[PDB]
Amino acid sequence: MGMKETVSNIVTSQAEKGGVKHVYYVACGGSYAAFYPAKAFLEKEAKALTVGLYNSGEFINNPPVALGENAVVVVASHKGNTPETIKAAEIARQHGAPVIGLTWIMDSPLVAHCDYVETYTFGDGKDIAGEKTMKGLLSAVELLQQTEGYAHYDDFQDGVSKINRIVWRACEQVAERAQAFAQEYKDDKVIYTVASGAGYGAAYLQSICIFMEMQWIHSACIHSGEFFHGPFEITDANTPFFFQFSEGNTRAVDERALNFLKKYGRRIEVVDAAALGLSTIKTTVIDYFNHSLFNNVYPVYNRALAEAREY
Amino acid sequence: MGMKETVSNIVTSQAEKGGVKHVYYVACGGSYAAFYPAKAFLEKEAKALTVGLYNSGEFINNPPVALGENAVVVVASHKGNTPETIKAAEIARQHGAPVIGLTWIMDSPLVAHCDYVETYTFGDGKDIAGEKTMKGLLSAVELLQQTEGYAHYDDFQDGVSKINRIVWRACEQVAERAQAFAQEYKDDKVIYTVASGAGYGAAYLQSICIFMEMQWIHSACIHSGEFFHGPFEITDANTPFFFQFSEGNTRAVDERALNFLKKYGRRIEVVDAAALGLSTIKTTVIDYFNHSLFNNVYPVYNRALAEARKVEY
Repeated sequence: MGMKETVSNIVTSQAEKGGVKHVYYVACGGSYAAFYPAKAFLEKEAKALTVGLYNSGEFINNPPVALGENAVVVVASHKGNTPETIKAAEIARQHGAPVIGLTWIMDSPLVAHCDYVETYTFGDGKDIAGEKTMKGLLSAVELLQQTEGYAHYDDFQDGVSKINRIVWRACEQVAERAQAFAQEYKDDKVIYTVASGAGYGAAYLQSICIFMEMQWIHSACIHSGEFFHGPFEITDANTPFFFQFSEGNTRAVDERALNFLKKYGRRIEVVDAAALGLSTIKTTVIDYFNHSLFNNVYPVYNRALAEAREY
Repeated sequence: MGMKETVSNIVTSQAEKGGVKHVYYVACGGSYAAFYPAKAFLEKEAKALTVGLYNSGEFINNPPVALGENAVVVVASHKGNTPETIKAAEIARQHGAPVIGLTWIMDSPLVAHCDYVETYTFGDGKDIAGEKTMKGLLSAVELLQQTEGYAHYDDFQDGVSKINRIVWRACEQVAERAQAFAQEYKDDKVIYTVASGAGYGAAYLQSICIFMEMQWIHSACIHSGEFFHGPFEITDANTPFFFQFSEGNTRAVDERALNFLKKYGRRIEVVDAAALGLSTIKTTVIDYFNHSLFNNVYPVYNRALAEARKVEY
């Protein structure tokens, strides 16, 4: 089970040193946003663990004073060659913090600077239960479970047992809509994304994908809660919105934003976790599966778009 | 004095419950971004306080399990009427968490929902030492000092004593460059901002200001570090960059991004904390004063852009 033995080993080694009190997720690029679910998890669920999510550049230049024997550092680099991330592992080990590295390349330079190395599923026919985002999440779940206890551990593991099926079925479900979407937006140059909660990172990554396709302007990834507290992104540019409608504790925040956008007759492509079958996961843990769903369904849309025209 | 006393009272009141262990900053709009320095401060400096920064809507819909008698919740709403932020204070109090509210309007509805209230300076000619961003930072400084102790307390108070004169001087120093910036970019409907570190929220707010002026597309506020690990924002749009060059521990991260934008001849307006005299504040605390510098200098550039051509504080 992802991360369970690794975490066991760390909890054992650090007991003598006062135990694990601080968790740091450190990466760049796609690997940074892929750790947002783990951050959201520990913020919501923990009482005696701190969590920090850091860009590798910022961590190595300005490391927290809590970095030391009561910290664990989880670094991610897909190819295992990102220099700032490697330096982050080194600095952590120099401070006495056990390092877990997440990489797809098991003989990469990063591996020499980690205490533990974990890999994940990637590419063709990837099993979502073992993907990089889910291993990040499982590090947080196991760290909580093995230090303070986690009341919804079994429900979480239930979710892991269901998510691959949910995702691949959703990919088929949206295939046709994706073709239509592609025809409607093929001549747009800018598209905003919108999201909230533990899946927000997947909306950020989708903003990058849109920019990689259109190559015009990197536009905002808008937090659903922020529309009523700033200037509305409604101008004569007529920018459309790719709207991530979550399941779980922030669904109501999303629903309020969506209703607003509809009242102004905006062009909106909605991807809705409730319509794509996520709701079989228990409501105690479903927030944490939004990222894995959307991050794995958007490619169907992105591929259709492309045809119509650091992980 | 006020924030110090407010925090003393909370430490007295919560001692019997095990004391304060968790700090939450909760707000919307500009008040969310102005709390970024306080979040950065506790992440850098604390060993036994958690800190969480939340949008008010997210907080009231998904409050943390640690919200309880060992938590302090700091809320901010300039006009004291933001409904989600009011509900956040209310939810905090129901869980037994002391609430400190920051508002300019001392009889706003927020006030009735807080345990303690701190006001601040605001408007033309204000004393920067007492502005809302600074009161948010002092809440974190005092919470740390009065729980675990803070090794750079005196350096921090020294920086508070300097920040007003630095900003006033800087506002004058940039007057000329602001005029030429306005002329160079009056027809550019999209401009990226770039930043890192504890001042990042001031760059985000500057992104909002640019969009408010140009009203075309709300563009990315790019992190100086992430800049090298994504697709570079360099297209046939030829979008310029408004670059926040921080003082302190992330300056090297900014310098790397700047050197790269230069060595590709992009259009860049550089606003440099070190050129604007921030560095009389000690290296131990200077990170935390970037926001107050940039957030109070940018209006000069914005007023010039405006003359050459809603929002929650």
